[PDB]
Amino acid sequence: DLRRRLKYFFMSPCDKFRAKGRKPCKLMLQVVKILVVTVQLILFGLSNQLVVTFREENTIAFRHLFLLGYSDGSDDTFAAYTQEQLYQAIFYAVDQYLILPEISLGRYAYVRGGGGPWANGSALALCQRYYHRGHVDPANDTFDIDPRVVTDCIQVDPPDRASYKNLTLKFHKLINVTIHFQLKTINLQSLINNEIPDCYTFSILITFDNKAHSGRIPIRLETKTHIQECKSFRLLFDVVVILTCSLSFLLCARSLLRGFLLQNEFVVFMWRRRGREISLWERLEFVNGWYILLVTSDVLTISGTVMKIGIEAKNLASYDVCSILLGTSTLLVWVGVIRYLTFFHKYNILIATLRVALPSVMRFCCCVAVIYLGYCFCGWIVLGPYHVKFRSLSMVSECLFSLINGDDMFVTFAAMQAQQGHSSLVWLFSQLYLYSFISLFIYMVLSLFIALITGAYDTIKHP
Amino acid sequence: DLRRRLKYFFMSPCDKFRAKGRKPCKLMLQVVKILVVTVQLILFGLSNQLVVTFREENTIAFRHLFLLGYSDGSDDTFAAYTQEQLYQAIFYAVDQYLILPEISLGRYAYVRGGGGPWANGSALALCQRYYHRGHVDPANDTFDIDPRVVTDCIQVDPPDRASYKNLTLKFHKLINVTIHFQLKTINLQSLINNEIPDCYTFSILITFDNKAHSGRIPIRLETKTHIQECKSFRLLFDVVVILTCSLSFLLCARSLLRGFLLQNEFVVFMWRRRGREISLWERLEFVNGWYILLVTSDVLTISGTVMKIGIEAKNLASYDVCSILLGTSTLLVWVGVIRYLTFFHKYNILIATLRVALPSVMRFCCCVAVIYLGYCFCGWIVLGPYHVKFRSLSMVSECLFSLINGDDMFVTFAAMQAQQGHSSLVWLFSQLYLYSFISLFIYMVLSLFIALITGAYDTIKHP
Amino acid sequence: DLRRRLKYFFMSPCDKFRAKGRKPCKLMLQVVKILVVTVQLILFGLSNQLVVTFREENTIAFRHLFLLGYSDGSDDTFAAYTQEQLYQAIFYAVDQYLILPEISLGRYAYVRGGGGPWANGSALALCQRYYHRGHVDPANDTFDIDPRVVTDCIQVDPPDRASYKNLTLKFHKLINVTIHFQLKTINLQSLINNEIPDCYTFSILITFDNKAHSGRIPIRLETKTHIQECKSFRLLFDVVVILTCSLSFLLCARSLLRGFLLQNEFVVFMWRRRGREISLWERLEFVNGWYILLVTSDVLTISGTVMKIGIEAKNLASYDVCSILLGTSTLLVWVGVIRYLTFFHKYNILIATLRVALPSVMRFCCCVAVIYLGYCFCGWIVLGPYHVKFRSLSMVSECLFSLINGDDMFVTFAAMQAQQGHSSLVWLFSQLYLYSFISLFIYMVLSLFIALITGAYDTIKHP
Amino acid sequence: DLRRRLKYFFMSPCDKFRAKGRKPCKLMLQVVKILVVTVQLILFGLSNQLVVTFREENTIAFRHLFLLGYSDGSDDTFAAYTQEQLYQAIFYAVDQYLILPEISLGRYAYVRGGGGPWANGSALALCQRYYHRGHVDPANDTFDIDPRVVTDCIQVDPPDRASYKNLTLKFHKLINVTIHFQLKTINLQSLINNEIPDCYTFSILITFDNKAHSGRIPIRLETKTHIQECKSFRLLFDVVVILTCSLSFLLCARSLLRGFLLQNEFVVFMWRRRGREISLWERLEFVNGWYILLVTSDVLTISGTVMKIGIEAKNLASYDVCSILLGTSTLLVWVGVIRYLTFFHKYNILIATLRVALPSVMRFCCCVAVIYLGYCFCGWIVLGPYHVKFRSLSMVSECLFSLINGDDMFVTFAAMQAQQGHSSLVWLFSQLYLYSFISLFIYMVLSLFIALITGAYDTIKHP
Ligand SMILES: CCCCCCCC(=O)OC[C@H](COP(=O)(O)O[C@@H]1[C@H](O)[C@H](OP(=O)(O)O)[C@@H](O)[C@H](OP(=O)(O)O)[C@H]1O)OC(=O)CCCCCCC
Ligand SMILES: CCCCCCCC(=O)OC[C@H](COP(=O)(O)O[C@@H]1[C@H](O)[C@H](OP(=O)(O)O)[C@@H](O)[C@H](OP(=O)(O)O)[C@H]1O)OC(=O)CCCCCCC
Ligand SMILES: CCCCCCCC(=O)OC[C@H](COP(=O)(O)O[C@@H]1[C@H](O)[C@H](OP(=O)(O)O)[C@@H](O)[C@H](OP(=O)(O)O)[C@H]1O)OC(=O)CCCCCCC
Ligand SMILES: CCCCCCCC(=O)OC[C@H](COP(=O)(O)O[C@@H]1[C@H](O)[C@H](OP(=O)(O)O)[C@@H](O)[C@H](OP(=O)(O)O)[C@H]1O)OC(=O)CCCCCCC
Ligand code: NA
Repeated sequence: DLRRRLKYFFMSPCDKFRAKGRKPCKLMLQVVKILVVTVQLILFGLSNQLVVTFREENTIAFRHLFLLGYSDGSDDTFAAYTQEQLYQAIFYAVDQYLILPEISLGRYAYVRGGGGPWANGSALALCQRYYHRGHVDPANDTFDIDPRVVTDCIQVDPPDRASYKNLTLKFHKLINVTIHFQLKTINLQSLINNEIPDCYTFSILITFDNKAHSGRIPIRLETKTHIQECKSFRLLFDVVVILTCSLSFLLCARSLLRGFLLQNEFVVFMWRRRGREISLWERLEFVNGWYILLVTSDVLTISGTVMKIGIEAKNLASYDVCSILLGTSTLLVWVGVIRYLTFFHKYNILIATLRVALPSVMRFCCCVAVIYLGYCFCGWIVLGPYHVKFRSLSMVSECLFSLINGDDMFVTFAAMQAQQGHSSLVWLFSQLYLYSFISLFIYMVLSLFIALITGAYDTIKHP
Repeated sequence: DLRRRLKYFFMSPCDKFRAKGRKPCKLMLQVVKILVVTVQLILFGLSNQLVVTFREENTIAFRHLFLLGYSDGSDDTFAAYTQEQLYQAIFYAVDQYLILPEISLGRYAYVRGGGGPWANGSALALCQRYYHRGHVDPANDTFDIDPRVVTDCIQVDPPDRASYKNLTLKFHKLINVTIHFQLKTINLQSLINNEIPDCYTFSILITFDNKAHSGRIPIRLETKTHIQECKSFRLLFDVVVILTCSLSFLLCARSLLRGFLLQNEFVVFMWRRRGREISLWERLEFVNGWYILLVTSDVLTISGTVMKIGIEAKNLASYDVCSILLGTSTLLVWVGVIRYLTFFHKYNILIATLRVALPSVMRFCCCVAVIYLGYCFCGWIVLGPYHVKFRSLSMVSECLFSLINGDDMFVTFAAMQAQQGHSSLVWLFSQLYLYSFISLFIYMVLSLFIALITGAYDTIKHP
Repeated sequence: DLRRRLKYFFMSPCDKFRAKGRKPCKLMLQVVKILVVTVQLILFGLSNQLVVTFREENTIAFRHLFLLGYSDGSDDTFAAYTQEQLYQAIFYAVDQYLILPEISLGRYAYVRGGGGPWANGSALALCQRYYHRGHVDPANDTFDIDPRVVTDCIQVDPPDRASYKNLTLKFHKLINVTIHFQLKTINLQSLINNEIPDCYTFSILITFDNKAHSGRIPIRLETKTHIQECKSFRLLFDVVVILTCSLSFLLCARSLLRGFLLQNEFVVFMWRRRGREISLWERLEFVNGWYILLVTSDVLTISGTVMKIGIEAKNLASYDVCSILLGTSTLLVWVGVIRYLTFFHKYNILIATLRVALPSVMRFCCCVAVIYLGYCFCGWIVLGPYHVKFRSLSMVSECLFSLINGDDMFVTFAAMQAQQGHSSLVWLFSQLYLYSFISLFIYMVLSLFIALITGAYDTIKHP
Repeated sequence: DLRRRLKYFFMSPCDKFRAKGRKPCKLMLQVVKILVVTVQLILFGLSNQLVVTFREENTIAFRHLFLLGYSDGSDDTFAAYTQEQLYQAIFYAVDQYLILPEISLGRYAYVRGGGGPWANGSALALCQRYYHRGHVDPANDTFDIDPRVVTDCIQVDPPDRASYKNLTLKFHKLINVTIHFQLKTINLQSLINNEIPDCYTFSILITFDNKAHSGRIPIRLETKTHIQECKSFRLLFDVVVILTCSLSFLLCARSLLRGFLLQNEFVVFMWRRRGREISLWERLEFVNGWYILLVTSDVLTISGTVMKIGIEAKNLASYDVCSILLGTSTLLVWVGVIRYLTFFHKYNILIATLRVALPSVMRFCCCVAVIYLGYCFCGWIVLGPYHVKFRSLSMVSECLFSLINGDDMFVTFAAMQAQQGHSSLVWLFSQLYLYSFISLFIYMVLSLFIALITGAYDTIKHP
């Protein structure tokens, strides 16, 4: 019959080694795979840190080089408030760019024609943007305005080894002023540490932003980096990873196929021998959830590794996507180590406890999600005008979530004690709102989560 | 008889659909109502954020424009300490107001006659207030004083496209100096984003406050906003909300009436058939608590929505009350989603667990409230002189409440280690006070809350 | 016999009202007493806040008036590092004192002869203190030194409606420089708010401290206040409190005596009727622990109230002791409200749960106190040189106690990541030290506290 | 037979005192030993604090004396950004060194020939280090470079009671600039407090670090201290400690030997009388784990104390190792006090509860360590570029560990809300990453730890 077949299936790997003495091949390939993807990620991260620090250190210098009166820590507050401050900040940036070779501590080269589209072959583009028609007159509430954006650009060229000073800003109708230029530098560390060619190109954008027309013009400096090569093992290790995961993917895929076949042969044997019905869940047991994790992580590592090879050779620069693919795959393979612990009864007791408590925990989350959401909306609408932590809905969730886990509680209460939301009614509401939310979720909801787990443990211990 | 009537009543909605096949009308109207009030609140909040940011950004600029030597972050500390500092801060504010057109980055218009009652048609009123008779002489402890407040006001008028410099302050008897004026601006974003007429009027009040007569005169700037129109779907959606909640209110009210009638017919059927007694609680079961929530939230949304329509058209400006009405209603409708989960046994187990634990939790709160209050009073009286967190009773409660939830613990201990309350006895007391309070409430009181919930869960699981 | 007597004793007050119909007199006097001592403390605290704020606001002004280059927030860091900085800071303080009338915003009077013992009738005493013999020579490690302190004082007198500039500091042997003077002011708020005579005298002490001889001389300013009267209900309420607590003390004392007598009559009735033995505990049951609390709090309120009357009339100024006496008494009377809840079975279940868990919790505290202490000593000795939070033993306990309650964890880890304790070995140790301590105490010790309480609850529920 | 022997063995000490009336000698020596090692550590720590504060206070002064424009709190940010700033910072340090006698508040002596190896008999060595061949040209990506480090040093000699101003820095190829010199001072406090000879020598190193070649040159000042003697009970107490621990080591070692012998005599008595098998664990019971702790701590105290004697006499200066040896020994002896509590049944219930829960807790830690590690790697790779808390793997673990214990949660969420990781995809990932991690570990993993302990308690209570 097949009971012998279905007996081998659904058996422990240790037992499987006594019947037919099949060598453990997936088990040893999984342990190899955990080691290579983990080392690959560590190598990726170590080199990515070096690039991040170089880009960040240079951007700090640009702020000190080009932003008038700039000090560390005043990035969100850095702003101009008068017409002359705005003029002085703009002229300082351009003035500092023109003497950059003789003042800067880094070796920055002018990138001819780096001012962007607005530049006519110039290396620095000083643009001001305003509406076609402002005609703003608060004196009699008259607002003849044509929202069409008119860009007025000035071309500045670097000295070989001043029209911009004649800049008039249309303050009443102004939208923003931008300074665009590029600077080329060489990452010296690379030429000594790994003898790697690394010519960075920095696209500096200094924005004097008046889109809010609120009398306050924030000033920020931003950089984009283009890493080229100034005119191995890592690649070999990357191919090794792709092979190890590709081999793992096939064997796991093969095992999954065997389950689907065995499931098919069973659905009819019971529908003939007994004519008995089989539900969709009854067939899930033929599905190995761990193997689903393994192939899912194989796909992420191969797909993530392919993009990483492009990044290493200077062709992709899609760090965000590659890092997420490799990070999530690495998380999955380490999680997959739980499967090995399920082969031991003492460890399986704990893992099984979480498995049987998980449906109750998920159900309780839906029950309390609606209470949580109601508080989020209530707090955002009421406390948003007054509380720095309730400004956006996503910020409200982060605040409330931290509160129920006992973090940042007093500062939340202190913010509402400072000016009281400029209202006794609002201050009184914040008291009921925060006291009831924290009391409910910590003393009752959190206590129920403990009970669900303890109940699951009790049943696993005492079947 | 009526057992058939009372059987339909107290039945699940799913069962109700088999008997008489009554369409679920309240159930579908509740789900519609959850969607419209939630979207209405989100729309209210998104637009309220835009107004709040514009008002806040302008107020920051006014502080930089009018407050001498002002820097961000020094709002609570901003103060003058000498006679010449006070003079320089006052003259700077008035001097900056008179050149505002040619220095400011925003477009601010002078509001003629905006100085308030003290102004005689002037746009800026510089007032100093002092007692009628000061005669303060600490040299021989003589205090001839007439507390009557004498307001001395100076009229300043803006330049068309200096008497204030001749200001003498009666320092010995001074109460405060205030500068009042108004500035009119137009929210440009509105004319481009939603083509909405929005002429703001800012009432700026700069206070040099000496009511404490402590040698330190704090300086603050405050603004009041009057949003008018410079010379739709939102309203249609608001009527839709009022109709949806009004329809929900009637049906829920009707259902509530049916319960009261059925309760009346039962009180006498059992008092005739059996002559048996019925207690007040026995009649509560005819009361649907969920329907009480529904009509309560209907009233809040309609009442809140009516005020919101006034705000949208520039007639009310009662944001605080409207936001609380809409916030609390929205919280209630999302909470009301719990009722739907009670129709499923697996979810009902969790909801029922909290319901049966709730009386024990409430009783334990009263038991521990008196211990908590005793600590609050003890800490305020003893540590109030020395600890920044124990200054007021409401502040003490916020500090202690955060402590028992494991927040801001070390800073509380650090404050008392800095100067030790300038007393070994006080420092020693703070140690016993804080160590005993945290140990008692975390290790015993909090552990009891867990036990009450676990006991409630045990009984629901094992009846 | 006496079983009727011992039956009335050990009965509930409600039952006591049916037998002999004795009016509840202590019960109503306790509720009255809770109300009067709580209101008395609130009145004490409200007025104490006003004095504290006035003293603090004046001290801030003195720092701005007399400390060269002083800014808020730099109190612990304020120091001089060169000989000329020290000279400039000293001369600034004296220079500012001599023009105080014409620059200050408060009304400060010179107190003739206020310079202290060092002053010879002068209002300001500028003292420098140095060793008799310094002869410090690090060039050849020679240290001829006579530790006798020689005080060199200079007398400065205020202008009627400069020898100090000729000051030479013996830097090599210097200990400190102090400036002593007094300033008299009148709390104007008092003469308007409560028409109360309040002439403050401020003893200002500015210390330039070189006792560490470390090249850094910290500078601090301190004030002592002497509140006199410049030339009611509160007192009546204070007598009411003393009477209410004195009446409560007698009745509780009387009840306690009745217990001791009844205990005596029982010890021999059982030693005659049965000749049976009675242990010391068996006689404790005749002791009413609540009455012990009541008389203990009566003594604190009367003793605390007596001192408060002296403070109110300007004769004591012992705020610390009075506040502790009134704070601790008030805590006790609110705690005593628990007794009333023990008369109700539902509430008594919770209170009894904590009572029966309390011995196990106390025993577990002794078990874990020795582990806790071992960590405190280990951390102080090892991490004290490197970590700002491990500088003193009391600071270490505050740090560790906050850690196990989930507070200030990341900053503790961050401090050791900054410079790594300037040692890999020390950094590695800090990792094991902190990870093992937090893991042990949160996951095991804290989990046991929950178990002890849950076990106590289980036995109370299921006897 | 031996059952009488094995009966004395494995008996309580109290019982042991009735059989043969053997005086408790180890028990009284352990209590003595706890007292002496604890007092020894406190004495070590108190004196070590004094040295640490003196070294730290002097280093702060050096920063104010030698670092141009230095202010407290700007140690990590202190940096130069232009060629002239770097020149001014270097010349200021050397200029301030040459006038140190007449400006400093401490008594610092020049150490002739203290400039280090680079110095040719000079007291201050100003060195600049650069590559042999820079030839950096970002204009056409040309990088002819010879990484050989060339040190160019300038000799500066102090005035007896300027070639450095002629310094040209090779900015394009520069690695760092260092200033080395030594200053000798005498700890005056020592000559007055303990009449102790203490001549400190400070090796000051000021580094202008350009190894990153990022346009930003951080500036830091570091000191090394050499404490000699300028030309008792503590030592006697140290010998007392060594004797007490040496005596304890022998007796504990003797007792351990008795167990091994008794184990040997038993292995064969049961293998003859019964011929029964004995497993390795069955023989562990003859091992007294407490005695293992005692001898282990004896070794640490003696070894730690020996090094401390060298430090006290000015010969070792290995504070880190000595402090760890004495700290860990002291922790062990206080932990060993648990053994005494195990002799009492009420206390033993608690200690035994933790002992029987410990294997389950350790197993659960391995189960959750792999999930924890997967999150650590995922977060470091993805959030490392964007989040200040995810920069290194050890930092990630500290962040995640604090999160699950409810600390620093909101700031972690806030950092990702600031710039959103400059990517919606990254921001969305951070939401799933943090919400799932905190929810999983707090609501499930932490709840299981409580269950394991409660289950262990239940079995101890109810065998
Ligand atoms: C195009 C697709 C072709 C795929 C063909 C793959 C065929 C193939 O090799 O499987 C046999 C073993 C796999 O070894 P391995 O995966 O370790 O062992 C298998 C598992 O034990 C599986 O149970 P679970 O995984 O627990 O559900 C069991 O049912 C399989 O069939 P059985 O019990 O009747 O024996 C075993 O063969 O092979 C190797 O040991 C690696 C050799 C390199 C494989 C890659 C060669 C390209
Ligand atoms: C001035 C006051 C007049 C109020 C008159 C209202 C009369 C009216 O319509 O109710 C019937 C249904 C309500 O539909 P709906 O509320 O969904 O259904 C009712 C509920 O099931 C109720 O039980 P619970 O709510 O669970 O306690 C049940 O006892 C009612 O009586 P029954 O079992 O004998 O049938 C049902 O009619 O109506 C509509 O489906 C919407 C039509 C628009 C209603 C607004 C018309 C203006
Ligand atoms: C110098 C010392 C003299 C002290 C003399 C005090 C004598 C005195 O009055 O007690 C009777 C009641 C007290 O009233 P009150 O304390 O409320 O009632 C007593 C308690 O119920 C007590 O039980 P517990 O407290 O529960 O242990 C009970 O054993 C006493 O004796 P009994 O059952 O045989 O009746 C009762 O008299 O009195 C007043 O109702 C206030 C009148 C003002 C008392 C102050 C007068 C100066
Ligand atoms: C070179 C090595 C020589 C080591 C020789 C040491 C021999 C020696 O003294 O032990 C006897 C007692 C120890 O006293 P003490 O350690 O308190 O008592 C022992 C313990 O009770 C031990 O049980 P546990 O520790 O519970 O496992 C027990 O089996 C021993 O043998 P017994 O039951 O047959 O009597 C007892 O003698 O001695 C002193 O009371 C201190 C005198 C100073 C010892 C240092 C002298 C240099
Ligand atoms: Na916390």
